[PDB]
Amino acid sequence: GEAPNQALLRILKETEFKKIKVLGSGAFGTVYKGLWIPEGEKVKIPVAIKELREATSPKANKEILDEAYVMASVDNPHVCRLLGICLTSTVQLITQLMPFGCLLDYVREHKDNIGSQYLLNWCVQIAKGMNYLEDRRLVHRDLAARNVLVKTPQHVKITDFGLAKLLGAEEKVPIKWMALESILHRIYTHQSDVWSYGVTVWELMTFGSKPYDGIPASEISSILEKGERLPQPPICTIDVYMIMVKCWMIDADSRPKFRELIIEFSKMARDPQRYLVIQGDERMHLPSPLMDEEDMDDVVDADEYLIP
Ligand SMILES: */C=C\C(=O)Nc1ccc2ncnc(Nc3cccc(Br)c3)c2c1
Repeated sequence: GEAPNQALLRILKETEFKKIKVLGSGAFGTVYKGLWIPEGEKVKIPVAIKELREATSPKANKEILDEAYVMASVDNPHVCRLLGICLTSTVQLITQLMPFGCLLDYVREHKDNIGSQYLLNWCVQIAKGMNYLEDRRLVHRDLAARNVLVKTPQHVKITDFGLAKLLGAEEKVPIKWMALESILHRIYTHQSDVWSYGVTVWELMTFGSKPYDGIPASEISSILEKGERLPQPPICTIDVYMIMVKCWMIDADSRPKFRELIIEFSKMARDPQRYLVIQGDERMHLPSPLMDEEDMDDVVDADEYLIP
């Protein structure tokens, strides 16, 4: 808002990233897994390297550098921070590797081993991450499942600050995750993130279905105006769905608050089988920390790699 933002933006040398492999791409960008050895430290940090696609048309470097600016400003266990950037031809953004990828791809992949505890915790974790953003007064503007990453099955962080901005501040478009006032009057606010949260939750609750599958984005705003919302997912009690529905209220101040959402989901997560009904959800076991590659006795996660 008006407090000096004294985040350190750290510059990293091409020579500090041993090993490299492609992890994802889509002309929207390219993301690589790799290793980073801070020079003069005996630590090997597993990182992802993002090198936005658009050749170099400065119009790009402008859109990647804003991202880093945001990603360098956050510090919370449920938000991904920027580790540093590397300058070379185009700009590379470097951050902690989330070894299990996007939460969206994860639910799709594990739709049969995902327990109620896991889903509801994720909801608590995301709300936490998002409430943090709200405190730093950031409006994420693109909260979705595709934009939550998995460090371990029990720890998610929010990412992708391409479109993030300050509440008040002036300035693809994902329609199916957008609040009504955001499709009509391009009003964005913490409360519109709430709506998208609602949608993210619906994605998890449906193990990664596509919102309004049939419908094309061109006539979403029309539908929502009529009062139609996403259906209630099969595993969802009315209690859980009712919270989803509350996020999708025309009157934005009537919508829950990430701080409220943390509490409500937190409550539920003490009795997960009472709020989510999942076929044979009991001894639902999930993998855990991390392995691979040659020498790795010096491997340190980003979360333990701190610098003054
Ligand atoms: C599901 C696609 C995806 O996002 N994969 C993925 C896996 C791990 C990972 N780790 C760290 N960062 C990202 N994405 C990312 C987004 C913005 C900036 C940066 Br440096 C990285 C991923 C993505």
